[PDB]
Amino acid sequence: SEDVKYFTRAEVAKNNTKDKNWFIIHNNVYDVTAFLNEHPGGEEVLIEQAGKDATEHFEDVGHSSDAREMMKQYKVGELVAEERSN
Ligand code: HEM
Ligand SMILES: [Mg+2]
Ligand SMILES: [Mg+2]
Repeated sequence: SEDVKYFTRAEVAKNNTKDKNWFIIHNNVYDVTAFLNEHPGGEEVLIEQAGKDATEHFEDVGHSSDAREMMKQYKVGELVAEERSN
């Protein structure tokens, strides 16, 4: 009864512009198209990562507990395991 959708990195890479702004962080896939102007760190750092694995950039910032919880509402799925960063 889990209802997780699994994506490949090629599928994520198709969603690579500000109007379909997806990225991967720690093997979770997020669609932040509706978050761009709500992000305290601005929209450009997020548009720069559209279609990519943004894990290292996200971690370099050291986001807070509240930012980590806020992210969950933008999760749309997870990477297929064979492409995961382990
Ligand atoms: C593309 C990956 C991301 C990058 C590069 C990024 C970058 C940044 C930057 C530069 C700041 C300003 C704070 C600082 O520089 O000290 C920031 C703050 C913040 N970001 Fe992001 N961010 C990313 C993804 C997200 C996501 C998905 C969320 C959640 C919905 C989020 C939520 C926040 C919040 C709430 C803050 C305020 C500080 C904190 O709570 O940690 N960010 N971000
Ligand atoms: Mg910059
Ligand atoms: Mg780009």
